[PDB]
Amino acid sequence: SAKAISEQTGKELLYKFICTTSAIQNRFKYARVTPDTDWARLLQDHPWLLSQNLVVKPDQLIKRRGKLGLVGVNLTLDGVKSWLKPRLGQEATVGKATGFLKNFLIEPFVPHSQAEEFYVCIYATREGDYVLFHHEGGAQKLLVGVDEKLNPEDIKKHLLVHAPEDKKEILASFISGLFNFYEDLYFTYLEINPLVVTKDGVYVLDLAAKVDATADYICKVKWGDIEFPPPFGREAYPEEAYIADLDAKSGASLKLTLLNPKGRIWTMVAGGGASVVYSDTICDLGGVNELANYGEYSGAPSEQQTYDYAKTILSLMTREKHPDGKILIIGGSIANFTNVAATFKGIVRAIRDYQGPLKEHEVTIFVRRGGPNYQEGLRVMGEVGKTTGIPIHVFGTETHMTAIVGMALGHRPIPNQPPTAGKSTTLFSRHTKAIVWGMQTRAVQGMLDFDYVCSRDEPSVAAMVYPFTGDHKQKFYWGHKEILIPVFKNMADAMRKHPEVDVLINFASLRSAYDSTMETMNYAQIRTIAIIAQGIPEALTRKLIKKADQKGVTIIGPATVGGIKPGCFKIGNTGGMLDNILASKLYRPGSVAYVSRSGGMSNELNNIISRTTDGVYEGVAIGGDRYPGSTFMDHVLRYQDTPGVKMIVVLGEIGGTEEYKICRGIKEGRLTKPIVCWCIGTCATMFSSEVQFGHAGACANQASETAVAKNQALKEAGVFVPRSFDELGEIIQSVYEDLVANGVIVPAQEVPPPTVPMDYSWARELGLIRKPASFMTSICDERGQELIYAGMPITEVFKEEMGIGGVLGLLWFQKRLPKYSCQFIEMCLMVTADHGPAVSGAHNTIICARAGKDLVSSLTSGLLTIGDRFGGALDAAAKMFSKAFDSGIIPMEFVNKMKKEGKLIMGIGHRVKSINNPDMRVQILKDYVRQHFPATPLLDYALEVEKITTSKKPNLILNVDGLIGVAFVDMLRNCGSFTREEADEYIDIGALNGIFVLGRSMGFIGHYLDQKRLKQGLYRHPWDDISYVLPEHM
Amino acid sequence: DLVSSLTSGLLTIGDRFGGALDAAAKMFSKAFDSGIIPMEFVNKMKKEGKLIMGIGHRVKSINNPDMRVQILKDYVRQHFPATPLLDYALEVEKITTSKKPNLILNVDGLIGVAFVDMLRNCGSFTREEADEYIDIGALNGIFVLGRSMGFIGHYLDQKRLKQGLYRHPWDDISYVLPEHM
Amino acid sequence: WARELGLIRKPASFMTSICDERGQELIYAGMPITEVFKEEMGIGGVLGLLWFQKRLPKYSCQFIEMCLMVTADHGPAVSGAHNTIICARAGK
Ligand SMILES: CC(C)(COP(=O)(O)OP(=O)(O)OC[C@H]1O[C@@H](n2cnc3c(N)ncnc32)[C@H](O)[C@@H]1OP(=O)(O)O)[C@@H](O)C(=O)NCCC(=O)NCCS
Ligand SMILES: CC(C)(COP(=O)(O)OP(=O)(O)OC[C@H]1O[C@@H](n2cnc3c(N)ncnc32)[C@H](O)[C@@H]1OP(=O)(O)O)[C@@H](O)C(=O)NCCC(=O)NCCS
Ligand SMILES: Nc1ncnc2c1ncn2[C@@H]1O[C@H](COP(=O)(O)OP(=O)(O)O)[C@@H](O)[C@H]1O
Ligand SMILES: O=C(O)C[C@](O)(CC(=O)OP(=O)(O)O)C(=O)O
Repeated sequence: SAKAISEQTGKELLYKFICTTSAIQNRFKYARVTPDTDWARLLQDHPWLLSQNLVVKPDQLIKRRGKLGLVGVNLTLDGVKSWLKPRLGQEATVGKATGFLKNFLIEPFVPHSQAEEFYVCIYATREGDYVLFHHEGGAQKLLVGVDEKLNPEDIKKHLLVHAPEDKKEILASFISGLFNFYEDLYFTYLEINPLVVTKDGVYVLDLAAKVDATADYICKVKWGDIEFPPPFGREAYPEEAYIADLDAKSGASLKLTLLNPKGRIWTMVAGGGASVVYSDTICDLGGVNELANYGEYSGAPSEQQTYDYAKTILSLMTREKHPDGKILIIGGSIANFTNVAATFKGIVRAIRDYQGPLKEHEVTIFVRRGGPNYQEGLRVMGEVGKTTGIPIHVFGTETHMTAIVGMALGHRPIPNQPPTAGKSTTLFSRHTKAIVWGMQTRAVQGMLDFDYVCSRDEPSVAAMVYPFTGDHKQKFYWGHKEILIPVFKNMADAMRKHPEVDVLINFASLRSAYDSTMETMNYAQIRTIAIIAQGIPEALTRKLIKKADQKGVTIIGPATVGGIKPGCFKIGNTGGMLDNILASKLYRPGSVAYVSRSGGMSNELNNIISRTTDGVYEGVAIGGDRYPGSTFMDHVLRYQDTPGVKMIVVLGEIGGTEEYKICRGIKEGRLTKPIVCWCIGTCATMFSSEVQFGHAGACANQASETAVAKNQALKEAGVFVPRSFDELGEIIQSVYEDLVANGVIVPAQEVPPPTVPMDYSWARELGLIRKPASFMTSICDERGQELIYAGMPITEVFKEEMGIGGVLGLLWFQKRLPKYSCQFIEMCLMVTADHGPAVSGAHNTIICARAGKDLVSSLTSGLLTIGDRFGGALDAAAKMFSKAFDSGIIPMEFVNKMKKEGKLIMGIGHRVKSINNPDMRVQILKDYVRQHFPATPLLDYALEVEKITTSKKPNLILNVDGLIGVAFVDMLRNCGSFTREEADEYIDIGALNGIFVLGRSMGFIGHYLDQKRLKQGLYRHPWDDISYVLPEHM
Repeated sequence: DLVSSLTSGLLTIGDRFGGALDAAAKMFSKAFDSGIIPMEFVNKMKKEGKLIMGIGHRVKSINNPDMRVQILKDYVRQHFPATPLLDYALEVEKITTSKKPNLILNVDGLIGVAFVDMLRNCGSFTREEADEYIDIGALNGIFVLGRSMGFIGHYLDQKRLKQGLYRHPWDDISYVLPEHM
Repeated sequence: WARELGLIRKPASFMTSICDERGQELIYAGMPITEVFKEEMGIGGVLGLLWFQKRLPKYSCQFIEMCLMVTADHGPAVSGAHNTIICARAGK
């Protein structure tokens, strides 16, 4: 996408980055004025306003300013002060468009003559860069190749035949320095007129330029935050730059151009060729002034990117009211790989967020869309119409594409019945094998679904290349049979192990497709390369075209879906899912072979040919870039030289002289087959100002490149050209019935294709099958916008200031516990955190840590010691004291009961701390429980048991194991969150086992991390500490 | 029992499950210590054929942020005195969201770069001490101690629901045994 | 019922090659369990079937069993046998 930059930006880019041994003069000598500028800011930032004479230029991408009376030559600062008074902020007219003057550029005047003025122009073509020169400014042509350098020896012989001898060396130092500046910053156009080179040096008086805006990832540092001004007649809007910010942050395309904010016809059309066709049809029926915007989205945007694109569009049309009302066209052709379900779910979400002001403006919405998962995309688009009250009319594949334009403008009625309903000739064959570059498993499965339905013997995909993983095998389907396709880290491993592969389908991104395509041209087996990425710079694409011309390799792309040859081979995602393959009967060859620019119209051309003709022989989308790898003529000629092709359908866009070649291909007699062509983009001439479309190559540099003039040229050469795109269907039909009458087309016998089983997830989503869920969970939901802990979102978990004990109640009990119950749980985890290395579990962690094991294994080896004799006294004492308290007996009888059973009371008895020397962990937790808990009946029972057992020995006190056991039970049945059978269940299933384990896991990890820091070696137990009592010989 | 059931799932934690906290902390600190700009770090890891650990979410991309990331990033900016590794990782995140919107800092990569930022910028640790704790696996223990809470909750859930013994279905298993070898 | 008569396809998330049990006989890497015992391979014979999926020769099978007897135990003082004894003495 070549975007024009201002004179100020290009001159600033020249002064910072040119490498000329001749001294460039008047560097940084520019002043920008606005209708909201201060003259004190000019005189303080730039001190040269009074020192020299001055000239003034309107910097709003205006050419021929010196002939329209907008240039003041040789005026003083005081002279240019009153010069801007009737002009800065007033109207103007350059051709047809009209606009204001918010920008003028003030530069010092140069005393020059007509013999001092030169003219340099460097512009890019497909074959290289043309460098121009004219001696009388106010010509010569040199072609520098794609991978060739413009050396200073070459300017003198060719570009300097009429230059004076005393000025040759200073221009050849400048022109060679200008072309390296042209190449480094990725300029596509660079015109300087006039170029005044006096004896003092080189003066750049004017500079009109266009840079390749897709090369922003290469030249981000050197450009800075470059701004692209709109053409004259249209202003810039902040919501236009919001969509342009979303475009540059992904491989998907998101374009928006606001033609008229007061227009009643708003478009949200999917596809950069579909939106052109919708804009042609709206402008065809007299809606040019009411066409509010041109905008497209393609490249499979996400639900969030489509929501951000839709909610920008919805916010633009709800700012001013219209008496007749406003129309939102949500259109598009049948998609190939764009998920219509995720696309429309973003649009439905945006409409529900904006249902208020769309009732105010009487917005009527017409929807026509097909593609992958389009049934529930159109389903939820029909639901949002009735629950919000917005009149939304939904149509699909069966409806014609631009039918809804006539329904919206009031030209055709509403069909209320069908809603909810060295290049080679043979590139592909039935033995064609491909290597797919990247993880596109759905795209590869679409190819293998195509092959089995086309009754192929072998799958198209032989290998896949993904550089970010090791060599493995990916499981796919050969119909109902599971096969494995090998994945390779390196391309050289894939090409060596698969010598039969002749096609590469390159699914690399825009910043990685250049290096992948030049690497695969080092293998002579690959004859066809398909480049899917859109956004590759035009300078890098020309190097792909140049090396493919040397190696004799066909390139389909860039910015294509690929192509389809029914019965033999399809490229990637072309033709959509298998629902669209069988609907369009793309499993058997027909008679039409078509070529097209966009991949969105190729799936529409699949539908148009299928309903009017016996089928498609071979479809190719060449891509929407400025320089495609293979053009229209490279394929229309392969189609002529193919016996299976009977008629050809060509679909082009505005821009380029490629569709002219067909006329000079037909007039010479090379093409003898009936050709039905149509060039889209007839509304750009009928617009006010120049509009650059979603395609990079959809720019009309000349009046010859316009789609109206190209359609007139093909009409003169005997090509069947309809009046518009909606009349393409019966012109293709009327040619087809003409060749059946002549008998050169005979329709074949229809054979039913081999059907495949339906996908499980696709059958489960729309409810034909039921499959039992083998798992049931209640503690955490993660398949949503937010992580949910037992019905509570993760932001509300942190907002309400619950801690680790708060989320422990959510994960383990699924309850909102009170803040004392949460804080008691955390205090239980700190007192059970560690108890030294001498205990049995901490011993086992240290041995496993000293044996060189990881954190997980060392934790585990000691954590598995926890059980009955180590760490079970919390759960044992809780079960012991609750059983005595529930089966209500006095504490004196409980002590006597357990004595006669020969069992010690669990949770009673310390080794050293007895009485008047209490356990401090017990005294911390007992003080908390008495102050904060509302009622502690089991604690008061256990303290009376403790009073009895300290009458026997002073040591027999409540442990920290028995305190936690009787107070955790007291926390469960006396906090209000739990019933009695619920609190008894959690003790029964082992919640207090988990309290010790989660607490003691902290100290065991700390014991692991301690032994790694101390760097302790492998432990062997001493032999003198082991008593060997082995048998004699048994 | 609780101990065996915790353990059988806790031992899955390692490199592919639960290792992205420790992997991203080692990954971003190595780039920041051997001082290179975040643009060069993204280009360095692309040519080595390795994805950046702690970068990239499945569903939450941009203008729909991860809420666990937004809770912890707001805490770290307000309370930490200096976060040089977080600011490095956020500039790496600015570059990777220019490629796909999904390539944001995970909750694995946020915790990894902010735990390192907590160690060397709280005053308790020296630089060789803070680098040792990351080297011996302190962030492995942070995931393991955290995820042990939910695994015990997953154990206690299945005991309450009284779920029977699980056998995997035979139709979900692809038997590719040899012929007679 | 829909999977049996072939209207849907659902991808198998697991792949195995060492044992087939969904038949009339248990199969160890293509070899039935009766032929395992008929041909007098031992524990080292079924180790070659389960771990390598191969018919190993009788010296290779018998060498595997001899490796398991010499690595069977090396006293209680080693680090692993220490940890087993601690966990056994803790009532596990
Ligand atoms: C070509 C296409 C399919 C693949 O691109 P994508 O899905 O956007 O991106 P990828 O999966 O290649 O990854 C994008 C980048 O993210 C990087 N990335 C992914 N995960 C990462 C991680 N965890 N850490 C760091 N980087 C990561 C990848 O390395 C890749 O880097 P690179 O672009 O510098 O090589 C996509 O661009 C597309 O859909 N294009 C539109 C198709 C089209 O133009 N058709 C038009 C005619 S119909
Ligand atoms: C006789 C003697 C050696 C043993 O008594 P002791 O050590 O005090 O107590 P014991 O170890 O028997 O245990 C005391 C009680 O605590 C109980 N007990 C111990 N652990 C317990 C636990 N975890 N839970 C509940 N009860 C427990 C025991 O069951 C015992 O109960 P009982 O007395 O009702 O049977 C001791 O009394 C003593 O030293 N006497 C002095 C010797 C003497 O008199 N000599 C004088 C002349 S030189
Ligand atoms: N820096 C300058 N110094 C002196 N004269 C200038 C300067 N810039 C432009 N002019 C005058 O403006 C006239 C036309 O300006 P320009 O914008 O270069 O071409 P046009 O407006 O015809 O496209 C020329 O005749 C030239 O004399
Ligand atoms: O969304 C759509 O219908 C078109 C598209 O997304 C991409 C596309 O073709 O854009 P283009 O027409 O500019 O080449 C697809 O899925 O093929």
